[PDB]
Amino acid sequence: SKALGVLLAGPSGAERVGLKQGGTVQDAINWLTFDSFDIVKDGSKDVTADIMAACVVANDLGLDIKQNDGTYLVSGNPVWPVYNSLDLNGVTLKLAAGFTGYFALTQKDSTTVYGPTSPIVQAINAAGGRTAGSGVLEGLVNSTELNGKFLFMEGADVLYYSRGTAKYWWTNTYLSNRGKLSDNLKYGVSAITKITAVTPRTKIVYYRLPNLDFGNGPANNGVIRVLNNTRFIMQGGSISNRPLKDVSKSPVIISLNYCAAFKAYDFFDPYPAFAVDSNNSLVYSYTLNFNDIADAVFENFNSQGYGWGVVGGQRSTNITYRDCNLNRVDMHNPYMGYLKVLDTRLGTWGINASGMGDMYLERVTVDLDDSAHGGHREHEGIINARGDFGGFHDGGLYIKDLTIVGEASAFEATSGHPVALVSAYSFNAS
Amino acid sequence: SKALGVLLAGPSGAERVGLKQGGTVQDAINWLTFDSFDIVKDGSKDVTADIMAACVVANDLGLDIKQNDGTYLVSGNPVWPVYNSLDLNGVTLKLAAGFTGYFALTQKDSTTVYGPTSPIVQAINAAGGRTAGSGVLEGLVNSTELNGKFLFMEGADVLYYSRGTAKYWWTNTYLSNRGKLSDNLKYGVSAITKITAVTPRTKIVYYRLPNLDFGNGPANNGVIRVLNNTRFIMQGGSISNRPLKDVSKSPVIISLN
Repeated sequence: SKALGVLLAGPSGAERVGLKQGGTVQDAINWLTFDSFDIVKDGSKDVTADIMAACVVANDLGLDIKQNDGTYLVSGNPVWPVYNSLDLNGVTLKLAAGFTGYFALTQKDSTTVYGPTSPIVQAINAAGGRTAGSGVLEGLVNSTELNGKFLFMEGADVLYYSRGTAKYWWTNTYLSNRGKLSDNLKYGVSAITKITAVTPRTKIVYYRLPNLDFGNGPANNGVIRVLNNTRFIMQGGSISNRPLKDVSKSPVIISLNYCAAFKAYDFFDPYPAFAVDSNNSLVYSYTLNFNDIADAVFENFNSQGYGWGVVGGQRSTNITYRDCNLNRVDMHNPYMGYLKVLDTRLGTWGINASGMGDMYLERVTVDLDDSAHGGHREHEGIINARGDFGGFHDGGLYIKDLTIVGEASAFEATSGHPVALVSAYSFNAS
Repeated sequence: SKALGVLLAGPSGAERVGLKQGGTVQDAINWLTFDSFDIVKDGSKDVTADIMAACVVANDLGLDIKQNDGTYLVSGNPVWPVYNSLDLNGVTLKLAAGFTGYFALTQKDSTTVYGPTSPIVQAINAAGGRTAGSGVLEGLVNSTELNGKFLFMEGADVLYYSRGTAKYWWTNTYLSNRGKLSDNLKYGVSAITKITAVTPRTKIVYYRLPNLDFGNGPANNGVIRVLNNTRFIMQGGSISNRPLKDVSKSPVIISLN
C-alpha cells in the first residue's frame, strides 16, 4: 500500500533519515529556497506569480528564504511581503519595461496609530512638558502604554512654508519609560494630533539584496521598500545595464519609511541615473530615498558620477554616513538631532540640508567637476540650506579637514563667478 | 536492477527525499566540502593533489567550499584556483619544509588589457584632458567601452629614480561614464601606454582564512594570493608554531595584486 520511496518523497521524508551526531535531517534544515518551488531561473519565463506564492508560504511558517543563483524575469506590479530574513546574494532579477512592483520588507504587527481623539493623545495635551528643551512628557509619567517604543509625532502649529504649502510641527524620538524621551524637543507645541509607535524586534534580521538588471529601463518608485521595521542589517545589492539616458522617467531603487535602529552596507552602483525631460533638462532620480527614520548608519555606499543627486531624505533624526562615495547628501524636509558625514568623498552637488540640529563634517573630499550638466546648478554653494524651504538652518556647522578638488567651470561660464562655500537663501519669499 | 538502496547512494539522492516545509533535501544543500571527496584530515598523508581536484569541481559548478575542522599536510608548488566564496575557519594547514604553493582567489574573466596600439589608447592620446588636476579624459566622452570599471594606467614620462632604475608615470582610478574620473590626475602625461580595466562583481564573496602551521619553516613568496578581484571581504586567519629565527629566508603570508 504505502511503500518506501513514496513515503520518502512525501513531506515526512527527511524525518526518516538519521545523522551521525544525533537527530534527523529534518532538524538541521530549517529554511526555504526558490528551488523548493521549481521556479524557472534561466530568464525565459515570467515568474511574478511564482515568487509571490513562495513568499506566502514562508511568512505562514515563519522561515527565512535563501537563494544564491539564477536569473528571474518579472513584470507587472506585484507586492511581495517578507516578514523574516531574505538572502538573495547571487540572484539577478530581470525587470520588464512596464514593471512597477516591489519587495515589501516589513515587521509584522509592529505599529500602532493614535488619533487626535484617542485617550493617550488627550492625556498628553492636558499636561505640561510641551515646551522647548523638554525631555519629559508629564502626561505619560504614570502610564506604561508607550514604554520602549519609537514615536513619530505630529502637531498643530505651522513652522514654515514650502511651495505655498504649510508644514506642521513634528518630532521623532524614543520613549524608555515614565515619559522620558531620548531626544529633547527643540520647539514647543500647543497640541499633539497624531502618534505612530513602532516596537523594536526581539531578534535581528538580515537582508542580502540581489542584483537588479535595468536593461529595459523601468521607472518604478522604489523596487526595495522597507516599512515599519526595526533592528535589521542590509548588505549588498547592485544595478547592472543601466541606460545612459532616461528620458521622461524618474527611477528610484531603495525607499525606507518609518524605520529605526538599523545599518546599511556596501550597495554598489556603477553610475547614477541621468534623467531628462522633453526639453533635455535634468529631472530628479534617486538611488536611496527615505522618510521618517531614526538612528541610522550608512556605510560603504557607492554611487558617484554625473546626474541628479542620489540621496533624498526627509524628517529624520540622528543620521550617520561613514566611508561613503556619493555625489550628493541631501535632506529636503529638515532633520533634527545630528547629521554626521565622516571619511566620505562627495560629488559636485555637495550637501543640501535644512535642519534643526548640528552638522558635523570630518575628512571629506569634494570634487566639483560638472561638465555634463550644461550650467544647471540649483544652489550656488557647496554646503547649502534648502532654497524651497526658506534657506534656514537653526543650528551650527562644524567642519574638520575639508579637501577641495576640481573647478566647476561649466557653472562659471553661465554665471560669471565660481561657487560659494556656504549659501543660505530662498528662491521666492512668497 | 535499479534497487532503492543503490539509487539513494548515487548522484540522484536527496532529490528523492522531501522536506516538511516543501521541496527536497537537494534544493536546500548547494555547497561543497572537503569531506565530500574523502580527503584524509589527520595530517598523516599528503593531500596536495586531492585539494586541487576538489577546487576544479567547485569552479565548474560555481559553488562555494566550506570546511570547519581537520588538519591537512601539503607539499610541492600547487596553484589552487578559487572563483567563489571560501570558508576554512577551523582548518589547519600543515606546510612541508619545501612547500611553495598558494591559493589563487580570482574573479573569472574580470580584466582586460589595452596596449599602446589599441584604438582605445590612441583615442585618449589624440585629445585633451591629460593635464595636472584634470578630471575628464576628453577622448572618451562619446565612448562606452570603459564605463563602470577600475583603471590602472601607465605612462611614458619618467618621475623619479630608484636604485638607478627609472620609474614611469602611473595612476589608479575609477571611470563612471563620459570619461569622468573619480580621482583627478596629479601630474600631466604626454602619452598613455597601457590600461588594465577591472569590472566590479555583481555579488559579494566572502573569504574565511585557515590557520597555517609553520613548524617546518617554509619561506615561499605568499601563501594566500588575491588577483584581479573586487568586492570581497576577508576575515580571520592565523599563524602557529612560527620559529624564532629564519636564517637565509624571507617568508611572505598574504599578497594582493
